Amino acid sequence: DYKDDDDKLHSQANLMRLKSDLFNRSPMYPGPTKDDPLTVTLGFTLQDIVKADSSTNEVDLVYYEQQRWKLNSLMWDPNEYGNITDFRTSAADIWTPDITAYSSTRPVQVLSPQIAVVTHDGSVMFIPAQRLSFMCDPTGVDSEEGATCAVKFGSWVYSGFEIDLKTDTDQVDLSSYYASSKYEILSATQTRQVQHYSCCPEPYIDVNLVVKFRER
Amino acid sequence: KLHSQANLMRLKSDLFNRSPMYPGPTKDDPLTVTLGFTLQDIVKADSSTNEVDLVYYEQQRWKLNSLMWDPNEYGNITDFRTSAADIWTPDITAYSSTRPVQVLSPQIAVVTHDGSVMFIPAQRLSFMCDPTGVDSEEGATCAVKFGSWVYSGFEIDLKTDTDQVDLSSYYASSKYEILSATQTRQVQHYSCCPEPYIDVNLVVKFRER
Amino acid sequence: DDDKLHSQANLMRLKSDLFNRSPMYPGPTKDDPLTVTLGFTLQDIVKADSSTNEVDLVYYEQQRWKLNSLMWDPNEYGNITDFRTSAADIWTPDITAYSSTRPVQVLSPQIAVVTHDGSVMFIPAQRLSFMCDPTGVDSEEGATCAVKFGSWVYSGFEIDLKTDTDQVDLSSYYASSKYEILSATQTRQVQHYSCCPEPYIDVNLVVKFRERR
Amino acid sequence: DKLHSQANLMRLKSDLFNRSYPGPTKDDPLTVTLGFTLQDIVKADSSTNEVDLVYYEQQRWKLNSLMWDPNEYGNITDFRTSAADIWTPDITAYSSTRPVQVLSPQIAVVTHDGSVMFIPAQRLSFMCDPTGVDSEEGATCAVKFGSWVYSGFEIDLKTDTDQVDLSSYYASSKYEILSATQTRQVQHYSCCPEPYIDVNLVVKFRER
Amino acid sequence: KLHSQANLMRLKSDLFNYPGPTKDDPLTVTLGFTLQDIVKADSSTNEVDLVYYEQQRWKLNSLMWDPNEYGNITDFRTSAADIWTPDITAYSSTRPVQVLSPQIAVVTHDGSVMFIPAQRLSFMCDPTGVDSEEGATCAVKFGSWVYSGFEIDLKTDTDQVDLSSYYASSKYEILSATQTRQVQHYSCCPEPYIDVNLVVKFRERR
Ligand SMILES: *[C@@H]1O[C@H](CO)[C@@H](O[C@@H]2O[C@H](CO)[C@@H](O[C@@H]3O[C@H](CO)[C@@H](O)[C@H](O[C@H]4O[C@H](CO)[C@@H](O)[C@H](O)[C@@H]4O)[C@@H]3O)[C@H](O)[C@H]2NC(C)=O)[C@H](O)[C@H]1NC(C)=O
Ligand SMILES: CC1=NCCC[C@]12CCCCC21OCCO1
Ligand SMILES: CC1=NCCC[C@]12CCCCC21OCCO1
Ligand SMILES: CC1=NCCC[C@]12CCCCC21OCCO1
Ligand SMILES: CC1=NCCC[C@]12CCCCC21OCCO1
Ligand SMILES: CC1=NCCC[C@]12CCCCC21OCCO1
Ligand SMILES: *[C@@H]1O[C@H](CO)[C@@H](O)[C@H](O)[C@H]1NC(C)=O
Ligand SMILES: [Cl-]
Ligand SMILES: [Cl-]
Ligand SMILES: [Cl-]
Ligand SMILES: [Cl-]
Ligand SMILES: [Cl-]
Repeated sequence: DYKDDDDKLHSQANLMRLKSDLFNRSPMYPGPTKDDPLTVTLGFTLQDIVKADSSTNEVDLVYYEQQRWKLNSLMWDPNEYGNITDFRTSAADIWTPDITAYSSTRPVQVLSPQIAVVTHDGSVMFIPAQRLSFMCDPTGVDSEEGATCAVKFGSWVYSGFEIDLKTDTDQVDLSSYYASSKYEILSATQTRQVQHYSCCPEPYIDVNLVVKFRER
Repeated sequence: KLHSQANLMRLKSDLFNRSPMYPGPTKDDPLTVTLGFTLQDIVKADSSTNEVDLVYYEQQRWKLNSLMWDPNEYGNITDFRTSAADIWTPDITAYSSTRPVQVLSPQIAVVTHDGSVMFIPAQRLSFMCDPTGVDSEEGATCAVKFGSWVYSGFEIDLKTDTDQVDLSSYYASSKYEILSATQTRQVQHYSCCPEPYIDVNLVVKFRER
Repeated sequence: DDDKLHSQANLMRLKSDLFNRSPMYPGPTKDDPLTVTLGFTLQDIVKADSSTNEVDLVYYEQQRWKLNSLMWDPNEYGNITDFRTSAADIWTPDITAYSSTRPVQVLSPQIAVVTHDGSVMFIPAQRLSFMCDPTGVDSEEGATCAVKFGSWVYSGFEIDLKTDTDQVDLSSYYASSKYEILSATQTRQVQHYSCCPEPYIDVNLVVKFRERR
Repeated sequence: DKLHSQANLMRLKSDLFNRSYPGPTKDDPLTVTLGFTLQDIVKADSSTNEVDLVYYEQQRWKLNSLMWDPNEYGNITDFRTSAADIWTPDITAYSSTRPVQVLSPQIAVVTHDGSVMFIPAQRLSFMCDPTGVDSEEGATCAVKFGSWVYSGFEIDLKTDTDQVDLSSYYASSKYEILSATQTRQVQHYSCCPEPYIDVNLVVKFRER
Repeated sequence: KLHSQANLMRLKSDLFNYPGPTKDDPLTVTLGFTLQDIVKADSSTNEVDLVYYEQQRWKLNSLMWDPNEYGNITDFRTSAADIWTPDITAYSSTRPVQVLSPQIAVVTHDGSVMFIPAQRLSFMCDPTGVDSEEGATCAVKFGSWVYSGFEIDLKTDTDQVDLSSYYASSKYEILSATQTRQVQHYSCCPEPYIDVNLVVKFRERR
C-alpha cells in the first residue's frame, strides 16, 4: 500500500543521510597512529592452488581474505536512522588497511567487487578475492608429504605501534577448496608473527600463510 | 529531432539530478535481479591447471521505482541508453573465477519507463574446471556459481527467466561442442552467517568437437 | 604572428561554445536516429591459433557520423572549417565486435576530427582476437572466418550502419605477413536475435586467407 | 633564496597553465623534431612476424604560449612538468601489433623560449618478417612514425640526422644492428587530399 | 584518541596546501635495494626478471613541522599521490615495472620522506654462464629520467645490496650484488648525470 511505498522511500532517504553524515559531515579517517592504534583481524579461505611452476619457483593461489577492523568515526545509533544496523559501501568511500603479501612475484589480481560492509558499532568487513603469484619451490609436490610453501601478509607501511593483526583461528578455511584442483591441500595454517627487524626498533606484525599440498 | 533531443536530456537530468540517487538494496527495500547466460564459446580447457575459459554475454535485469517516468511527460520517450556509471548496478560475481573477468562490451545499459534496467555485459571468464573426460563421448562437466559478492538474500534475490542456457550464439566451429548448459537458482545457508545466500549455478557439459 | 593568437582564440571559443555551453549529446533516439558509416583497412593477420580457434587481426576502423549539435558557421569562428579533439570531448558510437574472445587493444590515439557541417571522423586502430577456426589455412582454398561489428546497445531504430564499399581496404595489408588475403568483404546486415525484439544492424567482416608460401 | 625559487617556479607554472592551447592548425602549424635511440631488439617472432624493439623517442617542438621572460621569474630558464600539464603530439607507429608499453616517466622539459623536449622510452611490437636474421646479411624491417590525426598542413616532422643513435644499443642483445636509419617521408594516401608526414625507422639486424 | 586524530588531520591539511627540485633548490635521493628473488632468466631474449624493494629517502623544508604544534606527532603515513616523489627509473628495462606494494610513504617532522616500492623488473641481461662456477653478471642503472645532477643528487648508504631477505629456494643464488653511485658527463649535455648501478652476479642452484 502507500504506507509500504512511503516506508521504502524513508529507508532510502535514511541510508543516504547516514552515508552523508559519515562521509560528507566527517572527514575521511587519516589512518591509525601510535596514539590511536588499530587491530585488523585476517582470515583466509583457500579456494584453489591453480599452478605450481618448478621452472620459476612461483605458485598461484586463489583465496578470499577476510579483513575486519573497528573505527569510532564509523559508529551510529540505529534509532537515529530508521533502525539501519549496517550498509554496503564502495571500498573507495572508507579507509582500508594496506595488507600486502611480502613475497609476491606479480601484482595481486582482484577477483571480487571493491565493496565493504559497515556495521553500526563501527566494524568494517571487507572480503577481497585474489589471485596471487608468490615465491614457492614446488619440489616434492609429486610426493606423499607434498611441497610446503609460506607467504607473510601484513601492513607495508605501518609497524605494530599503529597496526596490529589478529586471527580468529590458525586454521585456513578449506571448506570452499576446489575438490578437482590439480593439487590437494594436506594442511593450511595462518599464524600471527611479531618480528623485530634490524632496520627499525618498532616490532612488525604479519600473518604467515603456510600451505602443504601435493598433486592429486 | 531537436525537441526529441531536449526531451531525452531533460529526462536524464530529472532522473539523475532532480531525483535523489538510489543507494542500493536493503533488508527494508530488497531487489530481485534476473540473470541469464548466452554461451558464445569454450575457448580453452587447460588440463595442466584445471582452468577453463568461457566467452558469454550475461543478461542482468532489475526494476527501480526511482527510474520510472511517464512517457507522455517526455514526448513518448519509452526508453534510453545510459553509461552504467550513471546508475546503480548489481555486484554479480563468479564465485570460482581464477582471473579477473575481461569485459568485451561497452558499459552501457538500457532504462525503460517502468523503471526496469537491462545490462548485457559480454565477458571472458577463467574458472576452476577439471576438463578430464573432454576427449570422451561422455565429455566433461564443470559448474560456476554467480551471485552478489556483498548482498545476502535479504537485500538481493536472484531469478532466471529459464533454466536453459541460450546456445543460439554458440560458435559452430568451437574446439568444444556443448552437450548441455543449465542456469539454476540455488539457496544456501553458510556456517558463518544465519541469513540465506542466493546464486545461479551455471553447469556446462562439453567435449572436443 | 598576432593573427596566430586570434586563430587560437577562435578555436578555443568554438570548442567552448560547442562543449562548455551545451549539454553533451545524449546519443541517438527512435525519433532522431543516426547512420554511422564504417570501413575496415586490414593491416595484418598476426596469429591463427588452431588450439583455441582464435585469430588475431590488426586493422584500423574508420567511423563517420554527423550531429546537428556539432554544426557551426565558419564565418563566426575566423573561418575554422574543422578541428581535432579528444574522443572524451564528444559522443562516439559503441561499435563492438560480436564474437571477440579478448578486449580489443587500442593502437592509436583517442582523437577525432570534427568538421563545421557537424560530421565526425574517428579511426581507431585495433588488435582483435575473435572466434575463427583456421582449418585449411595451409591449403590452396585457405580458411574463411567472419566477425560482425555493430552497436552493442542500440537497435536499427536508433543506430543504422552503412559502408561506402563492400570491399575491405587491403592497400595497407602487410606484404610480409605469415598470411596472405584471398578476399576481405564488409557487408551491412539487418538481423533479429533471441535477446531483443527490435532488429539490429551490423557490418559482417568476412576474411579468406592462407599461409604465405 | 630557495623559498623564493620555489615561489617563482610555482607562479610561472600557475601563469603558464592556470592563466592562459588547442593543438596545431593550418594557420598555426607545428614542426616536431623526432630522433630515435635504439636500446635493444628484444625478440623476433618468426611464427607471427612480430619484432619487439626497446628505444627512447626524442620529441621537440616550440610553442609561443609556453615562452616567458626569465628576469620576470627569478631567472628560471627551464622547468620539468608532468606531460599531462601540456599539449603533446600524437606521434604513432603505423604498424604496431600491440599497444606501446611506456618505460619512462611522462615528464617533459619546458624552456623559456617555449621549446619542449619529451623523451618517452617505449617497448614496441611491430610487423616484421625476420627471415634472414640467422645469415651474414641479416633481416631488414621498417616502421613509420607520424601523427595519427594531423596531416602535413598542421604537423610537419623533421629529424636532426637520418642516423638512429646506436651509442646506447645493448652490447649483449640477441641481435646485433647492421644499420638503423630514420628518414622523413611525405606520403599521399587514396583516403585523403592532404599530404601526411612520417619518419621511417629502418633497422637491419642479425643474430649475434 | 579523538584529539590525536584531529591533530593529524590538521597537520595534513596545513602541509598539503611542491614543484620538484631546481638548480637553486636541489634535492638528494638516497637509494637502497633489497633483492628478494631472481624469478627467471630468458636466454632466448636476454631478459632477466628481478623482484626487490627499492628504499627511497629525500628531505623537503616544505614537509617540516614542529611536533609540539601537533600533539607530539613525529610522523605520518600518506598516499604517494599527496606528495612529490622522484622519477627514479631503470635505464634498461624491457617491460613496465610491476608495483607489488601500496603507493604509501612515511613523512617525518624533519621533512624526510621514506618510500619503499616493491617491484618486479624485466631488464636487459645475458644469463650465459649462469650454469657455470663463475655464474653470470648483469647490471642495470637507476636514476632520474628528466633531472640532472644539478637538480637531483643520488647516493647509497652502502654499496652492498641487502641480501638478508633473498628467497632461500630461488632458482638462482646470488654470488654478489652491489649498488654504486656513478657520475657520467654525456656528450649531449654539459651537466653531470647521476645513477646507481645495480650489479648482480648469480648462478643456478646445484
Ligand atoms: C504519445 O502516446 C499517446 C498515447 O498513445 C498519444 O496520445 C493519443 O493520441 C492519439 C492520436 O491523437 C489519440 O487517438 C484518438 O483517440 C480518440 C478517442 O479518444 C479518437 O476519436 C481519435 O480518432 C479520430 O482521429 C484520428 C486521427 O487522430 C482519425 O484517424 C480517426 O478517424 C478519428 O477522426 C484518435 O484515434 C489518443 O486518444 C491519445 N491517447 C491518449 C491517452 O491521450 C500521443 O499522441 C503520442 N505522442 C505524443 C507526442 O505524446
Ligand atoms: C613490511 C615491510 N615494509 C617495507 C619494507 C619491507 C617489509 C616487508 C619485508 C620485511 C621488511 C619489512 O620492512 C619493515 C618490516 O618488514
Ligand atoms: C558471495 C560471497 N561473498 C563473500 C565471501 C564468499 C562468498 C562466495 C563464496 C562462498 C561463500 C560466500 O560468502 C557468503 C555467500 O557466499
Ligand atoms: C550486439 C549485441 N548486443 C547485446 C547482446 C549481444 C548482441 C551481439 C551478439 C548477438 C546478439 C546481439 O544482441 C542484439 C544484437 O546482437
Ligand atoms: C596517419 C594515419 N591516420 C589515420 C589512419 C591511418 C593513417 C596512416 C596509414 C595510412 C592512412 C592514414 O590515415 C590518414 C592518412 O594516413
Ligand atoms: C636519464 C635519461 N633521460 C632521457 C634519455 C635517456 C637517459 C637515460 C639513458 C642514458 C641517457 C640519458 O639521457 C641523458 C642522460 O641519461
Ligand atoms: C573568411 O573567408 C571569407 C571568404 O573568403 C571572407 O569574406 C571572410 O572575411 C573570412 N574571414 C572571416 C572572419 O569570416
Ligand atoms: Cl573510514
Ligand atoms: Cl540507479
Ligand atoms: Cl558530441
Ligand atoms: Cl601546452
Ligand atoms: Cl611534497
